[PDB]
Amino acid sequence: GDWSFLGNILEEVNEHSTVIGRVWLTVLFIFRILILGTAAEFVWGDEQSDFVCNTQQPGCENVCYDEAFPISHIRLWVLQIIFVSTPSLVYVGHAVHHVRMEEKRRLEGTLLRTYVCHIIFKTLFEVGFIVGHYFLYGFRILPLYRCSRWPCPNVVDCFVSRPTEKTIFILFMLSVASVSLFLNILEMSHLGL
Amino acid sequence: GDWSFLGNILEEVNEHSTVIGRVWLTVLFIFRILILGTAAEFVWGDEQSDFVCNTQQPGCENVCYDEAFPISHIRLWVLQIIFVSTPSLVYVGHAVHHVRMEEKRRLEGTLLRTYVCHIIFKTLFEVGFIVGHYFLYGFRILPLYRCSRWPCPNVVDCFVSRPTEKTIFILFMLSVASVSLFLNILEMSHLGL
Amino acid sequence: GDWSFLGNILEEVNEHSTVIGRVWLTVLFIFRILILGTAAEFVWGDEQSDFVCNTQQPGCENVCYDEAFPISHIRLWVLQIIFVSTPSLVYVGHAVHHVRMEEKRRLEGTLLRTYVCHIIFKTLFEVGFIVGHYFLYGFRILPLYRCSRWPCPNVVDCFVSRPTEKTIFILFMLSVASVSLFLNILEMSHLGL
Amino acid sequence: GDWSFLGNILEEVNEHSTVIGRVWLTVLFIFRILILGTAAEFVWGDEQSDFVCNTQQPGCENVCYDEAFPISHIRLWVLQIIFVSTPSLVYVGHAVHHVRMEEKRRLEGTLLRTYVCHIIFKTLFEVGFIVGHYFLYGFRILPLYRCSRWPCPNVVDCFVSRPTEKTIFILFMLSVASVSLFLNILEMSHLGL
Amino acid sequence: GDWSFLGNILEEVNEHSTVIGRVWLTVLFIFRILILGTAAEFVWGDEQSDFVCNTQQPGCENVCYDEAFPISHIRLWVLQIIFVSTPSLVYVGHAVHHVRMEEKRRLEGTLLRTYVCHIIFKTLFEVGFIVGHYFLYGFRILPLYRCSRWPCPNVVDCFVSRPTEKTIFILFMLSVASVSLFLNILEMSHLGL
Amino acid sequence: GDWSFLGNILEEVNEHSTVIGRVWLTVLFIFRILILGTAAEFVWGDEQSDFVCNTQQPGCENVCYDEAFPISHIRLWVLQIIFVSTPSLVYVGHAVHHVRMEEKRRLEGTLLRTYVCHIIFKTLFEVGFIVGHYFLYGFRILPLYRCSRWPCPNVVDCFVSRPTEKTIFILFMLSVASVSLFLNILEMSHLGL
Repeated sequence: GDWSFLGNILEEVNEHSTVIGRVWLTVLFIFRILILGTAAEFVWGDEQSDFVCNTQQPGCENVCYDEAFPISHIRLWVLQIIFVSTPSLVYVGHAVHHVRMEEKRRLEGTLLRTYVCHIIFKTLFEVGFIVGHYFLYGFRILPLYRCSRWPCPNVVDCFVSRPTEKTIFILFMLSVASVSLFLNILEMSHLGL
Repeated sequence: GDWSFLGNILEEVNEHSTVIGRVWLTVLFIFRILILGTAAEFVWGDEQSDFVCNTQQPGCENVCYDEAFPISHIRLWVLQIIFVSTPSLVYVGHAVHHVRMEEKRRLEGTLLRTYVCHIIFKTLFEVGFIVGHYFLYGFRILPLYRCSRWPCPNVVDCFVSRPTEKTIFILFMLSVASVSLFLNILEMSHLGL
Repeated sequence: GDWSFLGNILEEVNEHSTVIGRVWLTVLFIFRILILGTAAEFVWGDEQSDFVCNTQQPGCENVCYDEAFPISHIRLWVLQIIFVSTPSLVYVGHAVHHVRMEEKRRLEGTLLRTYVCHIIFKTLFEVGFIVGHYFLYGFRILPLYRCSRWPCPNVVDCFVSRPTEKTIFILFMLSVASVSLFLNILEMSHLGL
Repeated sequence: GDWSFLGNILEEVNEHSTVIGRVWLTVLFIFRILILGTAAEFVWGDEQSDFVCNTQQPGCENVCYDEAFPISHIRLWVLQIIFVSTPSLVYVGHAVHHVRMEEKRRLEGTLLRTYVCHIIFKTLFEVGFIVGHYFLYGFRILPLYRCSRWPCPNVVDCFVSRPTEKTIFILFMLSVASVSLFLNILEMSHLGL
Repeated sequence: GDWSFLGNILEEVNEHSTVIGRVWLTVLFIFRILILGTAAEFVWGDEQSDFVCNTQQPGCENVCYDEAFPISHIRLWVLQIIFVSTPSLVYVGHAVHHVRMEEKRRLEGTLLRTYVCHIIFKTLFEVGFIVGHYFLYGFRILPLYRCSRWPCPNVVDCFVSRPTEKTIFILFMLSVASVSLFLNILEMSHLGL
Repeated sequence: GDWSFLGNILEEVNEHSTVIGRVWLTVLFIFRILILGTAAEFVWGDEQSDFVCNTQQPGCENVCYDEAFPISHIRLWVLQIIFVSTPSLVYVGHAVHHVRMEEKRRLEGTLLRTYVCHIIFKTLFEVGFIVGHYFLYGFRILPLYRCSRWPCPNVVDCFVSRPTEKTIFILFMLSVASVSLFLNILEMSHLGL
């Protein structure tokens, strides 16, 4: 997809942020969005097309693929990016609002609170998405999925496409998110000092 | 699709709008257009291709898919975006017209009325599209669709692609639209004060 | 497709036009080109691929699809856009020519005539395309097409893809074109006064 | 394909050209490149995929499609555009060369000759491509192609995809090219006066 | 593919080059890259998909297609473009280096040598790629390919997609490369004088 | 994929780097990213679709393709590019930080250390990816892959798509990486002097 607008706003943010914050935005762009667009999206391109179940029951493949993957990982990661970005948008909006107010007439006591809260919310969203991914899928995609969802007769064997590659990228994204967390915590500590 | 032109005009609007209004435009861009383009459009990509009916009647799949999905959700959402955007275009056009008039020779009594009416119309279109979606599809896509449309013999079983993921995104868009409504109402209240 | 160049010229026109004219160009961009690119083109994407005829005669599907859809609606609409845009290009060219002439050495008596004629021609092309669409396809796409074109033996039953959605968008475009006509007529009246 | 670079150069040309010449470049952009990119290329998208021959001889479809369409119309039109554009590039290069020469130290006697010759060559290339198209394909694509090319046993019947639509666009392009010719001739006459 | 970056650098080169050199870069852009992107890449799009062998041996089509086309022509041409472009990059880098050196503190004796060597290397790479193409594929793609590569039993008949069109474009590219050579030689002669 | 953002940052780096460093960035752009996007990605486009195994066991093709290619080469190369680029981002960030610090109030003793370490890390990542590729795949892709992974009965024969072309590009990328190493070493030596 096209991320140009979000990139515009976030680049604008870069100016109004801590050094750790600029590192965080660089990470967001390079190791999440770029990889999604150029590496991961191709990996999941044939997720359902090459999902194959050992049966001749009509509709069994559509229901078994939907059971194994209620939301695809790539879409989960899209949502994750958007939600961890939103607070930064809030903060830069507050900043530009104060700027226009001063013109009509940096991290002051008024902004500081908003900035800290935005770091806090980035952290909360990151942790939430990581936990949700863990419970939904674990962190490994196994090649065999056994499904007993109607209309499938008894339990059928279905086989996932590219399970090892998908696992590699799952773990890669997990690590990127953990790095984001570390950065957020160090930024809170730096402000504290 | 390419939304660049609409984005140009709406970015122009951002200047001539209330703080709540700028939040609303940010929402429009990030949580509706971006998601459509990068997440939802892939979800619905194989909507008809992976729609499968248990029959060997020719033409039964084309007529049963058309019965279940008279308009696809993604196209409904496109139309929604365009129609909720139009009033903002009207208002910014009025603004630039007054600007050129003054040059030849902010929210004044002349504009205020137009602005309030444009908020009102955004609200009406949002509510209308939400209601229309509810009656057309409810808010859950079930995996099994039973169809009795000619040429299908008797009632046939057809199976939808990615029903759970489509449901997730349906609800997501519903929530985004509700947030838009709340923003519009708070903007009317703010003007009232 | 890529409409960037036409958009450049037409944006240039926006300056040299009446307020109604700027509304007309806004409509052209938002409700015709954007929709084509992001909504309609996907609807017609599988027009022939999912066109299915009840026969085992080779070549019957290629000849029956060509009979039902001699020109696809999307291409008809492309041509329509281009032809209703051309006169505006003529007028802005005349304007820039007079500008360069004056530099070497707004709606004057010389331009006024050209402007009125360009409105007239926009109107004629719009009416012509609407009428042509009516005679070629009516304004509803029915699900069943019966074809007796060689090599098909006797009359065969063919089934169209996405007939209801295609009908929705057909009517939508009809309405957009009618709005364009109303705008053109009001612009002629405004000039008359 | 991406025509951006050629568009850059030709837009640069627009300044250094006659009024008829600017009309010609506008035509080139709007009625040839835009249509190719947004209308015609989709029409020919499934040219070979939906080419079907009544046989069960392996390789018969690959050899019969190659016999009927040695070069596809869309690629012929691409080449046409490039070759009718080249002379304009030559002329603008000569112009910028004289400009730099004068700086180191409009249609003069030196340029006039080059300009006239470039018009002449545009005309020659246009006529050549039109004639070549006529002999290669006539100007109508018939639905049935009968092929006797090895490995096909005896004469086989093959059926073309979208013959009527392809015919419509063939004639459209023919008309565009004829308009280009008329423009070139009027430009020569205008210079003559 | 996206050639934007290379285009940036080469456009930068245009300033620092002979008139013949600017012609050469214009050729590179218009008659090699543009054609690849808009004409040739579609021709080779279904190269393997529509490659068909008369056999029911599994794996025979994958091994026979790989034998006939060890590297596809389009990728060969990509590499060719990149390698004939590299020396121009070297030269413009040398130029900007001397510029920065002079600022800290045209074709001089220092640059002249580098320029001549870069022309020489362009020529060598062009000749090498032309010769390599000749030995790898001749200059005509025949419709029938006979393959005896394991697992195929005995010799099997395989049929190429679009052989005549591919031949047309092969010869076209050969001619473009020969024109490049002529330009390089004339540039060396011009410098010599 | 879209590499625009990374390209922005790296172009920014070009200014703050040694001449050898600018050569290295030019290589990165032209011989790694451009080739990936325009040549290699098409080569691997049908990697799994045209992967064929001699069996009628369901799921055997999905598990045998995943065994032969746990990560596809193209994605490996993407990751490689990103990781060899990261240190340059670190260094330019340090540079801009010192710039802003000086404004509030080239290769100095403070920067020199960071620069040398960033060269060192580029080298380490390059060597690591080269070694990892060697152990994962060797440097030749053979046409036949024999797989005994459940559910396949006994050992089955699977046939790779485009093995010779993939081998050519594998070796090409190996050579590009080796050139990068040589450049890094010469840059360390140059600094040492």
